[PDB]
Amino acid sequence: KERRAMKRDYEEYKVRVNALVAKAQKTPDEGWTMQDGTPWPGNNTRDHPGMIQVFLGNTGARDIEGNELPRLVYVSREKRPGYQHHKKAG
Amino acid sequence: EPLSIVYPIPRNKLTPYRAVIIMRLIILGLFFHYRITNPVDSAFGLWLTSVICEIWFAFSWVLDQFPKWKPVNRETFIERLSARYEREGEPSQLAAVDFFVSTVDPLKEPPLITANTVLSILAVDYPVDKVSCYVSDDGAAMLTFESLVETAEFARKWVPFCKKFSIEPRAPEFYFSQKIDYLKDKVQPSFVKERRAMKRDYEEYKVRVNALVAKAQKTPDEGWTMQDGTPWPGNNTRDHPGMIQVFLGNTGARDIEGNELPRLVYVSREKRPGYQHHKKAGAENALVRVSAVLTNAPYILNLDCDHYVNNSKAVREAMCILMDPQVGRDVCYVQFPQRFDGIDRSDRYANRNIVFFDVNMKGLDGIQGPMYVGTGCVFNRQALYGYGPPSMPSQLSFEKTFGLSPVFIESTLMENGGVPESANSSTLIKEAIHVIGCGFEEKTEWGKEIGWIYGSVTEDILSGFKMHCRGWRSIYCMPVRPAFKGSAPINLSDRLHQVLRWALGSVEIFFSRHCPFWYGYGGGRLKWLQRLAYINTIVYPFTSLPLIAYCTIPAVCLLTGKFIIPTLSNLASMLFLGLFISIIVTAVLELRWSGVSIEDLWRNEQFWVIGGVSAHLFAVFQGFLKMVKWTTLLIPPTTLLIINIVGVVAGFSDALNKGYEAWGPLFGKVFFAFWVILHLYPFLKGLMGRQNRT
Amino acid sequence: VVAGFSDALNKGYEAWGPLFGKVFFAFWVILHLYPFLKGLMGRQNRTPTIVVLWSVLLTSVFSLVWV
Amino acid sequence: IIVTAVLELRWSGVSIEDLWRNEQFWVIGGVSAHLFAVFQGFLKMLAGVKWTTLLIPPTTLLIINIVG
Ligand SMILES: OC[C@H]1O[C@@H](O[C@H]2[C@H](O)[C@@H](O)[C@H](O)O[C@@H]2CO)[C@H](O)[C@@H](O)[C@@H]1O
Repeated sequence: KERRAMKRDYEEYKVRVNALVAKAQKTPDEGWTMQDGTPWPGNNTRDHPGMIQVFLGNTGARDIEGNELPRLVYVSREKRPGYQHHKKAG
Repeated sequence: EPLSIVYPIPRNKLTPYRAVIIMRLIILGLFFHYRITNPVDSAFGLWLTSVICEIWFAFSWVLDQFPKWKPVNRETFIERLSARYEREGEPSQLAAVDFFVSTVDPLKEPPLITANTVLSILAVDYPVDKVSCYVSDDGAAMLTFESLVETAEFARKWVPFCKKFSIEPRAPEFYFSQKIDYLKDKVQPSFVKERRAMKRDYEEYKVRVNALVAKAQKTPDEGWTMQDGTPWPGNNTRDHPGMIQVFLGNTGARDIEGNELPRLVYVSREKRPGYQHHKKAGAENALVRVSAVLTNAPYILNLDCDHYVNNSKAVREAMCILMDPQVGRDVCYVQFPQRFDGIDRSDRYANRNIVFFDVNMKGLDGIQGPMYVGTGCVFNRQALYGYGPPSMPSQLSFEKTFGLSPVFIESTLMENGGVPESANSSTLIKEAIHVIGCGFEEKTEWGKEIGWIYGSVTEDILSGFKMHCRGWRSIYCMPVRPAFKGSAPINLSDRLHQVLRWALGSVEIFFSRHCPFWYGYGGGRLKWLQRLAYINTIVYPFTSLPLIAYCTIPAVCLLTGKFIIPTLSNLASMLFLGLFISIIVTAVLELRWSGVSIEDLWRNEQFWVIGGVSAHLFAVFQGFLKMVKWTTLLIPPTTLLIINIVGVVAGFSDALNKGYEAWGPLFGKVFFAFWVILHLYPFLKGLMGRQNRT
Repeated sequence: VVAGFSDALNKGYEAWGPLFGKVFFAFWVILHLYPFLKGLMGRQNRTPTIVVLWSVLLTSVFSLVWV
Repeated sequence: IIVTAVLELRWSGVSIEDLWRNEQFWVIGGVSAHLFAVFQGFLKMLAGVKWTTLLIPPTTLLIINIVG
C-alpha cells in the first residue's frame, strides 16, 4: 500500500526536474531573477561573489512524523579575473 | 524565400566514381579479344556456350549501371510554410486532402489491425476542416460495419488526449506495447494521472471488439438482422445493392470538450451475377467518382490496411513541396519510402530491401523522379483525369469520355473544388448511389486511358508509365522519421510467392501493347535516359535463364573436360588481375557515398541468385506457355547443389592419378565451385537445416 | 609472414624449424593485438567478405610476384 | 548404423541433436557413476561417495589418452 504511493510520488517528482530543465534551456536577455524579485547574484560565470546557504537543518523543515533530518549546506566560491583557480584541489 | 532546397553530391566523391566505371568498360572490351582469338579448348560445344552466355552478362551490367548517374539530395523546412500561408488574422489558406482504405474479407485478416489504422488517420496534425477519410469494403460483412461503429465511439476520447500531450506514435496498439521510457521529455504536470485512465479505457475497448468478432463465428439460418429490426441488405456475398453512410461528420457526434472531428464515410459497391469485376483497380476508380460528388478535393492519398502513419507532420512535409509556386507547377505525385518493423537482427531473407530504396531510387530521382510502388503517394486530381501538364500548347465528347452522369461532368469544371450550388444533402446522397452502378463504365474510357489501368497484376507500374509519357514529373521525399510503417512476411512460403507474383506481372506487360520498346516514341517528352530505366525493369526476368547455364559449366568441366580456356600466355595475367581489382574498387566507392553497410550488399547478391533459379525461371516458361508448390519451387535449386558437390569431391578422387601437384586448375575449379556453393549454400541449407547445424 | 613462407617452402627443406619458430612468434604478436584493433569496426564480424578479400589478395600477389 | 538412425527419427519425431546428446551422455555416466555403484553393491552382498572422488575415473582416462 505504501510502495504504490511511493512509486506514484517519485514519478510525479521526476516530471518536475525535466520541467525545470526545459524552462532553463533558454536564458532571458536581461538575466535570471529570483522568485522573491531580486537578481541572481552570479550573472557571470567568471565573476560571482561567494555564497553560503543551509537547508534541511536542525532548525527548519521536519519529517512528516515529526523527527529531524541531517543538515545540508550549499557553498559557492568567489571568482575574479586575473587569478588562477586550481580545478579540484582548491 | 524558397520553401525547399536541392543540392547535388559535394563532387568530392563523384568524379572518382565516374572515372572507375569509364575505365571498367575499356578493360571489359579488351578481355573479349583474348576469348575470341582462342577458338579451341578441346571442346567446341563448351566454347560456344560459354562465350555466348558471358556476352549476355556484359549487356545486363550496361543496362543497370548507367541509370545510377547524377544523384541528387533535397531538404525541406516547415516553419516558413506555416508563417506564409497560415498567418493569423484571416482563416487558413491550405489545401484539402483525402484518404482511402481498402478491405476485402474480415476473417482472413483480423479486424483489430484495420481499426487501429483508421484511428491513426483521424489523428493527423492538420486543420479539421480540410482532412477527410474514406473506407471501402469489397465483400459486404456485418462485422466490418459493426466494428467501425465501435471505433467511432472510442475516437471521442482518443483524439483530444493525443493532441494535448503530443504523443507519438498515435496508434494505441503499437504505442502501448513499447519499452521506451515514456517519461523522457514530458513537462506537463498531470501527464501521469491522465495516462493511467487512458490505459484502462483502451483495455476495455479491446475486450468489446473481441466479443463481437467471436460472436459472428456462426451464421443464423435465416440470416443476419440489424439492431433496428430489419434484415442486412447484403445477404449474398455475390449480390448486394450498393450502400453509403456517413459517420462522425460535421453535423453529428462531437468531441467531449465540444470540438469537431474529421468526417468518416463508409461506401460499398454493387455486384450482380454475369459481370466481371476488376480487383483493386475498379475499387479505386469507384472511390474517386464517389469522392468527387460528395466532397471534391485537389489531392488524393492512397494507403493499405496494414500500414499506419508514424509521423504527425507527414502531411505538412508533403504539402510544402506541392504548394510551392515555382517548383510545384509540374508534379504528378510525391513518393515516400516504405519501411517495415518487427524484423529480427539477422534479416536472412532481405525483407527490408534497402539496396533498391537507398541506391536505385536516389539515382533515378535525378532524371525525372521515382517509380510508383503502390502505397504512400499523393496524387493530383487533374493528373488522374489525364489532361496534361500546364504551360504546354462539347457535351457529346465529355459524355463519351467520362460518363452519363451530369453532376460528375460539371464537377471537374471547378478551378479549385467544392459544392457549386450547395444543394440539399438528400439529393447528393441519391446521386452518389446512382453513380456507382454495376454497368456504369460501359462506353466510357475508364481503365483504358483514364484512372487506374486494368490488365497486368502489377498495374501500379503500368499506370505510372502512361502519366510520365505526357511530360509529368515526380519527386522523392526522405524525412528523418519513417512516416510510414507496416508488416512484412515471416515464413519463406510467402516470400517466395511474393517474388513469383512480381515476376509474372512484368512478363505480361512485355507481351502487351504497352511495351516501352515501341511505345511512347511519338511526341517525345520522355527523357532517353529514363526509357532505358524502364527497359531494365521490364526485361530483368530474362536474365535468369543464362544464369542457370553458367552455373552448370563448373560441374561439366570438372567431370570430363577439365579445360575451359587456354593457359595464360603472359598477357592474360595482367588482364585478369585488372578485371578482379576493378570490381573491388567500384564497390568500395559506392559504399563510401551510398552509406549502406558492406554486409547488406552481400545479402542482396546472395538473395538475387537464389530467387532467379526458383520463380523467375517459371515466369519466362510457365508464362510463355500461359500466354507451383513449396516443394516444387525448391526442385531446380536442389539439383544444382547435388551435382556441384558430388562432382567436386569426385574430381579430387581422380586427381590421385597424378602426383602431389595436380597442375593448378584444382584451385581454379575449387574456388569456382566454392563460389557456387558459397552463395547458394547458406540459403538452401539455412532455410531448412535441421537445427544449429551441428 | 606469408611471403616468408612462400619463399622458404619453395626451395628449403630440412630448414623449416626456424621458419616454424618465426611463424609462431609472429602469431603470438598478431593474436594479442588483432582482436581489439579489429572488432571496433563492424557490428559483430565482417568475415563473409573479409575472408574472400584476403584470399584473393594473397593469390593475386603470389601470382603477380611469381610471374 | 547410419540408415537405421535416420528411419527412427522419421517416425519417432525426435530430433537428431537430441539423439546425439543422449548417446554421448550415456558414455560419461557409465565410466564414473555405474562403476562405483557396481562395486558398492558387492560389499554388502558378501557381508550378508563425495563429488570430488566421483570424477576420479573420468580424469584418469582423459590423462592417459592425451599423454599416450
Ligand atoms: O515490379 C514491380 C514491383 O517492384 C518492386 O520492387 C522490386 C523491383 O521491381 C525489382 O527490380 C527488384 O529486384 O526488387 C524490388 C523489390 O525488392 C516493388 O517493391 C513493388 O511494389 C512493385 O510492385
